[PDB]
Parts: sequence; C-alpha cells; structure tokens
Amino acid sequence: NKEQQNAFYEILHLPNLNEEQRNAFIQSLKDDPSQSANLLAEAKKLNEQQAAFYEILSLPNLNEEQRNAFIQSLKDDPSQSANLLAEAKKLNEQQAAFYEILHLPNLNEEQRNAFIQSLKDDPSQSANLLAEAKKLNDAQAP
Repeated sequence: NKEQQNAFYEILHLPNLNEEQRNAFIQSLKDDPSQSANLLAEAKKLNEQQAAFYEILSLPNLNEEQRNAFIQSLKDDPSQSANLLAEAKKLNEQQAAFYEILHLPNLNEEQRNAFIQSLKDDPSQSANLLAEAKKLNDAQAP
C-alpha cells in the first residue's frame, strides 16, 4: 500500500523514540497494516510528547521541583504539550534574567536596579532584558 509506505518510513524516522517503542509500532504495522493512520498518529503523539520531556528536562534555570511538575503536568495531559512547553521556557528566561541581573559582575547598581525594576514591570521582555544585560556586562568588562 502507499499509506503503508509513508507510515512505515515516518515511524522509522521519528527522532525521539527509543528502539523498543519504534519496533513495537512497526511490528503493529506488520500485524495489521490497515491501522496505519492510527499507529502513525499515536506514534507522532508519542514523539511530540517525549521531545517535550527532554526540552523542559534541559531547561537549566529551573529546579527539579519545577521541572518534574511540568513533566507530571505533561503526563496528566499530553494534548496541551505545545502550551506546557511554551510557558516553561517563558519561566526559564524569567528566572534566568532575575538571577543573572543580580549575580552579574560588571554592572553598576544604577543599571542593576533599573534592570530589576524593568523586569518586575514586564517579564515579556525577560529574554530581551537578560540579553541587554549580558552585552552591557561584557561591554563594561575589565
């Protein structure tokens, strides 16, 4: 079949499956090929999820409690993965900026206060502020 081939190849080239899960999907395809569109679907669902587990797992600016709270939330509901990941990254930046703007060596306290205030006012420029801070810290380096 032509659906069989596209599903076979797609399942074969999903990056975030272990070997056993991939081989199980594929063996289910061999068993009843008429279930291709189902098998592929959940396989993609299983990929999109596990990828997520990795990314939040490797968000350096969150502690274990926050990370595995996001992981558990991802398990209790897989379908909102796209949301749970996004909001997690937005936390990461937010908590990173705060820390870096505090623990960064070469800023004077006027700049530091200004950054902490602009950060408390609007965290949506967290990534910007942090960036703007790092550059500043490097431009004023010894």
